[PDB]
Amino acid sequence: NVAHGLAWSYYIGYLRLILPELQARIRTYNQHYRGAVSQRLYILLPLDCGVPDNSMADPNIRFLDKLPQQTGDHAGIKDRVYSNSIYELLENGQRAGTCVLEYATPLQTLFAMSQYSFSREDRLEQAKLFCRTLEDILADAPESQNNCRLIAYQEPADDSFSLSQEVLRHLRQEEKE
Amino acid sequence: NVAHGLAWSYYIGYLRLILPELQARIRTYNQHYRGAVSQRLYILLPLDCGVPDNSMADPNIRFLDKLPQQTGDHAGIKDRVYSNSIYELLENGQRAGTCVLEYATPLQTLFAMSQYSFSREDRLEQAKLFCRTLEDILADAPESQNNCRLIAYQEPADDSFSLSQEVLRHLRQEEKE
Ligand SMILES: COc1cc2[se]c(C(=O)CCC(=O)O)cc2cc1OCCCOc1cc2cc(C(=O)CCC(=O)O)[se]c2cc1OC
Repeated sequence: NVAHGLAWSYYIGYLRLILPELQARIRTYNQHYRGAVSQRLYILLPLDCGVPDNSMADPNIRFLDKLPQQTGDHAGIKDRVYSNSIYELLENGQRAGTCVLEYATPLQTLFAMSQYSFSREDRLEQAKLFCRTLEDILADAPESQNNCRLIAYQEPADDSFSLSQEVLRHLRQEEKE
Repeated sequence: NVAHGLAWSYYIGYLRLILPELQARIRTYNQHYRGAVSQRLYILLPLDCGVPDNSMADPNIRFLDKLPQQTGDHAGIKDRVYSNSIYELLENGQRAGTCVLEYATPLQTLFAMSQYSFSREDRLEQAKLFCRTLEDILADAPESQNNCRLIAYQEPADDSFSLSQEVLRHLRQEEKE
């Protein structure tokens, strides 16, 4: 599968290097800036493989601040910085949650291969495989340990579903556990 | 192929976003720091799929400075910084060249899938496919325009081949053209 290898390498290429030190960067911010970060990387997995080159497309999901940068030497890039963004989530207009939110960038490729002049059905199937594979990796992975959540979703249409309520729901079971 | 999709997404995920503005960042450095950058991203493609989590493994390939950082909003990461490193290349002990050098990170996954308890033969075949595919993309790509070189190589052994001479050779045809 293309999606099988896109999921492995997203783990070996990004997650296995940022998740180990993610929660420590979160504590650093939460000390110097109940409206706090959920100590976990919430990966938006748009099943439509629609990832933006710009999360504000769904209101109530608003950017707040950037997480302290992690610099690590990688593949010849000295102090390769790993940047991550913290977003506020709003319910009824008020801040009901703050978390580190970002799209799975590999799903973007499944899109370009299906955006037409693969099939839109193959995209759904392989996006699902990517989610199912990456979730199985992150289950057996030793670096993924109460630090990552895979938010798979599919807005049937723009005038439709509230990701804010979808991600906030995950934020509540966090606090409940 | 896994390597077919690893090459596409390395393009759609990194190259197509950094190569457009790469040469401009190079001019900025070359103005404020004949021993200058070759205006192109030289991607080391270790056919052994051996990419380091640390290029100084081969002497005469030495780090000099970091390229001015490119900040761009990507997949929810605000000001996602794209960092790239400039390396000096030495011949007979003197600086014969300076260039932006970095390993292809996707080859690292082909390694973990072949590092054993895939096959080491499948790794060579798929590393080759990754190189051949990524070179065909970067040929038809509009963002890859006298800005990228794919340095495929295979050191038969440690006590062996000088990448310095291999990359410098590419640096000379640059100056010769
Ligand atoms: C190596 O395999 C991955 C490696 C990585 Se790194 C990374 C992020 O940082 C998240 C934000 C972003 O993607 O920009 C995602 C990711 C996803 C991966 O998927 C497997 C398919 C390979 O194709 C991709 C290659 C790259 C390489 C990038 C770099 O920077 C060079 C240095 C380095 O790899 O560290 Se980015 C990228 C996105 C690719 O396909 C989406």
